[PDB]
Amino acid sequence: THSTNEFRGGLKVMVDGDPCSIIDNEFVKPGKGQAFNRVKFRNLKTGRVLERTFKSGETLPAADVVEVEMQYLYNDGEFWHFMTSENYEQHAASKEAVAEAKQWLKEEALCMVTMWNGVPLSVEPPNFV
Repeated sequence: THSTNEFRGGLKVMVDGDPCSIIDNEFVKPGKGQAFNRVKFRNLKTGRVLERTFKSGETLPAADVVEVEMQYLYNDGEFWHFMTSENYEQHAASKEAVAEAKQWLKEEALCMVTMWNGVPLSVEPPNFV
């Protein structure tokens, strides 16, 4: 759904089956060679960075992913719980899913939540509280 010209920071695309967000994109022409794009991704699943090139033709599928704010409520040790701070819709996350999130949880803190396919991936607090 998306093509190399459109590439840019924050754009969310599907890369090797993984949800990703573009950190930075650089167009380059080698003298003597084919032109192409040097792209860096944040892989929202593994949190890891990765870097890849594309010739001018190539595309990637759009990924539906968005960051919503919710307040952390509680944890059962398995899932962690939130609700949108907009209409108060409740959502829960997998243990791993929250990831590094765990040690920063203050009940009633309002966080930002990375969400793919109506299901949550990553959790980013208000920096420090």
